[PDB]
Amino acid sequence: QTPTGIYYEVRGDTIYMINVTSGEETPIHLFGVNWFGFETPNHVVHGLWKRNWEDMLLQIKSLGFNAIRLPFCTESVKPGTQPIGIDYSKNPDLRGLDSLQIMEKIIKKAGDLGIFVLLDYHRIGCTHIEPLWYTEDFSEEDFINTWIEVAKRFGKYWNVIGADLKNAPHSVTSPPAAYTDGTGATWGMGNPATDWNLAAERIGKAILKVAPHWLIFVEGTQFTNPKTDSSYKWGYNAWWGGNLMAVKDYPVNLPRNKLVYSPHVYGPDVYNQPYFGPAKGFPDNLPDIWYHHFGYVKLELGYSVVIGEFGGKYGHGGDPRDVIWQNKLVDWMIENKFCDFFYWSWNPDSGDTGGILQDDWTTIWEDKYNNLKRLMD
Ligand SMILES: OC[C@H]1O[C@@H](O[C@H]2[C@H](O)[C@@H](O)[C@H](O[C@H]3[C@H](O)[C@@H](O)[C@H](O[C@H]4[C@H](O)[C@@H](O)[C@H](O)O[C@@H]4CO)O[C@@H]3CO)O[C@@H]2CO)[C@H](O)[C@@H](O)[C@@H]1O
Repeated sequence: QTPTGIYYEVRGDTIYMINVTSGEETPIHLFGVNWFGFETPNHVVHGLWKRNWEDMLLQIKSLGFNAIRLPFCTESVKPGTQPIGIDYSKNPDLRGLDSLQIMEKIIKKAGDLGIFVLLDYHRIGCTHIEPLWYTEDFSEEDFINTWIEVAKRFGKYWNVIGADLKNAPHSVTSPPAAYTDGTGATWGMGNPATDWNLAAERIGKAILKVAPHWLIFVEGTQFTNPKTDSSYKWGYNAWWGGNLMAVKDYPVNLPRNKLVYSPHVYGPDVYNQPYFGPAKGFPDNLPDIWYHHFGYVKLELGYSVVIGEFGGKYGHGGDPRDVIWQNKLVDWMIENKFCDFFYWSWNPDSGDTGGILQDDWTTIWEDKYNNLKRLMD
C-alpha cells in the first residue's frame, strides 16, 4: 500500500492524504508553483546563480504556496548528470552533488515546510517538449522504464504526491492530418501508439505497480479525434496539454481513486488565440471555453481536475489583455471550486509568461501575485 506510511488518493473530486497507520484522512488543496530547470540543459532548477535554493523554498512557502511541480528531463534523473549554472558561494551545501541529489535535497526540504511535490516528466531530452512520449531514439519502453526508476527512488519521499506522466502531449502538424500521421498525440483516434488516453493507462499501470500510494496526473492533448474536436467551435483551438474534451467518451482506463486530469491553460501571452479577440467574445466568452476544454471533467463528470500550468506576464512587458485573462480565470476557478493548481512559473525566466519573481530573481510582481492570492483565500 505504501513505503512511507502516506497514501494519496482521490475521493469524489478531492485529493486526500491518508496516514495508513493512524487512519487519519486529510483533504488537501494544492496551491502550487512550477519551479523549472531540471528539464533544461542546466540540469537544475533555475536561479541558483542569483539565489540560495533554501531561501527560494522559504520565499515560496512565505507566499502561501504548499505545492511545487518539478519539471524534469531524462538526463537530470540519471545519476552523474552534472548541473550547470550554480553560484556555490550562495549554495555551499550543493557542492559535489549531482542533478539527482539536488532534486532529492529540494524535495526533502520542501517536505520539511509541508510542501507537496508533483514530479513532471517534462521533456525526453533537455531542449524542447516532444509531441509524444517517445522519439526515434527513445522508445515508449524506455520512457516507462525511466518512470519506473523515478518512482522507485522518489516514492520514498512522503511529500511526493505522484507523476505527471508526460508534459504537454500535442501535435506538430495540423488536422485532419495530425490525427493519422503518427507524429503527434491523439485521444480516441484508435491507434494505441498515438492515443494518449491508452498510453497514459500503460505508463500509469507501470508506475502504480511500484508506487501504489501515488497519484497519476494525466494531461490533455492538443487534438483528440475529429468527431470530438468538431463537437465544439473552439475544439481546434486548445493548448498543448489542454484538450480534455475526449474524457467523457474515452476515459483513461485507470482506478478512479488514483487519477487526476491535469489541463494546461494559458492566456494571450502564450499564444494569440482567436477567442482572445474582443471580436470573438473575449473575455466573457472564457468561462464557456474553459468549461468545454476541461472544466466539465470536474463539474459534470466529477473527476479531480488540477490545472497543472497557467500564467502570463500580467501586463508587465506583454499583452495587457493578460491582466483581464488572469483575473477572469481566478474568478472562474474560485466560483467553480478549482482550488488545486500549479502556477507557471515561480521563475522569471519563462520567455513568454515571466513568473511570480521579477527578473531580479528576488522580488515578486505584486499585482500578479495579489490576483493569484485570491485562490489561496
Ligand atoms: O521549460 C522551460 C521553458 O518553459 C517555457 O514555458 C512553457 C512550458 O515549458 C510548457 O509546458 C508550456 O508550453 C507551451 C509552449 O511553450 C507554446 O509554444 C505552446 O503554443 C501552442 C498552443 O498551445 C496551441 O494552442 C497553438 O495552436 O500552437 C501553439 C504553438 O504555436 O503552448 C504550450 C502550452 O499549451 O507553457 C510554457 C509557456 O509557454 C518558457 O517559455 C521557456 O522560456 C522556458 O525555457
